[PDB]
Amino acid sequence: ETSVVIVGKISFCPKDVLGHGAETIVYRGMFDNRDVAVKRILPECFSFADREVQLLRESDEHPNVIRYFCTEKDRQFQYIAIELCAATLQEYVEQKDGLEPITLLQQTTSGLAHLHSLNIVHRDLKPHNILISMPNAHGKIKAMISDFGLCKKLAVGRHSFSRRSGVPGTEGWIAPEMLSEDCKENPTYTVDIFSAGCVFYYVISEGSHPFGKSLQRQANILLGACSLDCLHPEKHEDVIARELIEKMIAMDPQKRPSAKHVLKHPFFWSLEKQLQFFQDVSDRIEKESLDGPIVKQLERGGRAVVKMDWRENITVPLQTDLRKFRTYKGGSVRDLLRAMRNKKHHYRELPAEVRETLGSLPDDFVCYFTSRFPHLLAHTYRAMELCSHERLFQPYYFHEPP
Amino acid sequence: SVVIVGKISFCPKDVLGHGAETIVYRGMFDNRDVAVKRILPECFSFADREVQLLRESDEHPNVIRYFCTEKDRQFQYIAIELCAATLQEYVEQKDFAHLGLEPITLLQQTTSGLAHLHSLNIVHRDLKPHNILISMPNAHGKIKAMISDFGLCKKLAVGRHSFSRRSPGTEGWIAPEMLSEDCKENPTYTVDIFSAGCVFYYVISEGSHPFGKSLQRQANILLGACSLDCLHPEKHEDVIARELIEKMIAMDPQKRPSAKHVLKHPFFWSLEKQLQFFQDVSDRIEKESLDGPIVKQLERGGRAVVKMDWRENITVPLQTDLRKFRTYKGGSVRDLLRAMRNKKHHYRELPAEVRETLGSLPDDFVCYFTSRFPHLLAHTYRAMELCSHERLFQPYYFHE
Ligand SMILES: Nc1ncnc2c(C(=O)Nc3c(Cl)ccc(NS(=O)(=O)N4CCCC4)c3F)cccc12
Ligand code: NA
Ligand code: NA
Repeated sequence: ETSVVIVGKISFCPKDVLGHGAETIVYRGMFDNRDVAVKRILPECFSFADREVQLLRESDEHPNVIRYFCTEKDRQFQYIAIELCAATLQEYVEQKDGLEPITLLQQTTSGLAHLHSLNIVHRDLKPHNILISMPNAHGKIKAMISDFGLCKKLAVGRHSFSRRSGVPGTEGWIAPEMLSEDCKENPTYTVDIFSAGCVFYYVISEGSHPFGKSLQRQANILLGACSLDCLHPEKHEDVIARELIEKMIAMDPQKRPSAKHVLKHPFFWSLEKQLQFFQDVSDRIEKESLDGPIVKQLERGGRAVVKMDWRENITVPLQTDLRKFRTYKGGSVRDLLRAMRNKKHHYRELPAEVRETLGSLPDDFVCYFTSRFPHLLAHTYRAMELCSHERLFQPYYFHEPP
Repeated sequence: SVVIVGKISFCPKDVLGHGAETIVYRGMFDNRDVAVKRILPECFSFADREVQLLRESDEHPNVIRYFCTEKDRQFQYIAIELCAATLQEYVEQKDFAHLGLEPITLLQQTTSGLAHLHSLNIVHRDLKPHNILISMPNAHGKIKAMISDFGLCKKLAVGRHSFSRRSPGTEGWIAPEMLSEDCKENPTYTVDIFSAGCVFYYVISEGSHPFGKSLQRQANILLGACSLDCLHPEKHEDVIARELIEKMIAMDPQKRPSAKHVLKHPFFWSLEKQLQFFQDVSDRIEKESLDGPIVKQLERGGRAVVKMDWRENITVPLQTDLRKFRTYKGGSVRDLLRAMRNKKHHYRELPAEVRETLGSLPDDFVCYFTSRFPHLLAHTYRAMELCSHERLFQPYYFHE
């Protein structure tokens, strides 16, 4: 048989190497009949390891933060046992190897939101540090934040920390305020949002980084020289994702959304929720004045969203079906929405050929319109910040708690 | 003193409770505060069961967390998460610190833990208030409910739905089919639903049990002699809860709903979602014929639900604002719903005193109608089972 090391409850074969984690090798192993990854730590890092561990313990469990099982000390080494995972997000993306990209980012973000709410800033969020679970008994996989080596629990009352309190991060993923010549403001929770923002693009672009190839990454970060050109400019899903990512990687940290703010963004909406947003908007503006601020804002830049005449950009059965009220102005955002609402509401009553083009409510119906009008949701989400304070629109927008 | 085994440590003075005639100490594991369960050689087979099954199912937030087992010369030790109290203390201890955990949410969490166990083919067999634990507060002062005590659990093999009634534990909360050899059907997952059903009634009645006081409980369960008399039959919230609980404690196991089905019941709906259900229903049936099977089902026994004429049982300002629509029939369930749909939609346009009588959307608005018409939801839910398969009605009903 091959070699096996046993240190109390922890056991592993040194041939079964899984990778590394900053610096210390990581082996596949066993603990309490659970499959676990096992990290061996040298004497010089004992002090650091214990501070990572305590922080992991003294911080509530969350499904998207990595489960810590046990540590066993030894005359030569220290041993940290955690959840065995299938891969890093890096390996997932690099190797192109069921699991939805958006759901992965959502789970990563919830893990981040959870840490921030415990006044923990991660400081080293990157594809290597986000682990992807083994499938559970029902086949389901999830993303999980790991590697708490640069973490900082900020004291109660503090909302920031010093740039120079440790290592700044991993070159390529470090927010500009950590390394810029002038420290105009101390870093806060928004360092992780910048990193997260870069991670998002990495996943969506299937391997690219907003600030370019590895060699010049950090220098471009300081210059603000990003390019999000893996995102199609006339594609709904990419338009939406560009809108979010741009804010997440903004040079001014105060302009970056909080982790909870990011989770409210249309990027993460189901198709049903998108359709429901369009309905609520339509209903809300049904008896609104064409010269009042809401419709002015909704029609500002509207010709481009509509593509001049929206009745020319739909399938023929719908063109035919929309010859009933000629009050639907083909160059109106309002009326386009108004028409969507009408054909969602009266869907059951519509001709069989018309229902065939649109597709079934809610998924295929909404995609019919978002596929054909790629700026419609992004434009409508922005304009209708005017009504964000209203009860109806509170699920779609983010507000700091009372 | 202080005892130490391997990684487990505890002071034997700090006793939290007792068990299989087993002791539970407050203690320590891997620098965590934990509960330490000490078990005798007699109950090692059932210590191995708990441990194995907690390792399979403790990822769920409402299942108790399992940390470590240490075997000894005389004893065995299981370290699990330390909890504040049991459900029994939460219900019966006077002026208990609820700490934001509402009854309905407690039961939703309990049931969600149960649905998790069932999806792993694990049947609990001993669910009762003593082993539904209330957590320690988290960093934001939130507490939660958790399932525990997995000694009597059972893992069924794949495509085994049923298990043999073995000779359990303590009486009071056990389904009839698990005790009486008189029953034709061997027990299944629905034994836990029965127990859950008694637990529901216990929580919302604030101490009472559908089959009576301790002495007569298990005898009443065999006889099928329940009483749900703490649920008032003309209060909305109690009519909804009664419909659910009657099904959960049914004498025929097959009639009891599964845990996922329970979680879909109106009992657990927000005020917003109840309103949304009324809106969807009204929209669904707007252009249905009055002689069709859906409206026929909706109007079957409708005069009682509407209190003969719903116009005579609403506030005066709403009466006036509805006189506009001449076609609304006072004896019609459909038109009551169409009236609710209409005024939700046109709410912001409505007159000041009509808005003021209805109350704000969605919560006060929906309660206006449910308070005055306590069978409306329960009736409409039952009736619109006809459209349960349709996509629109996916959030409201359960599809296997
Ligand atoms: N396929 C993989 N599965 C699991 N792990 C992997 C790793 C890894 O690095 N694992 C790992 C381990 Cl074994 C132990 C500690 C930490 N550090 S920690 O900060 O999470 N931490 C210390 C306080 C308690 C938690 C760690 F990140 C790297 C590559 C692949 C995998
Ligand atoms: Na976890
Ligand atoms: Na748990």
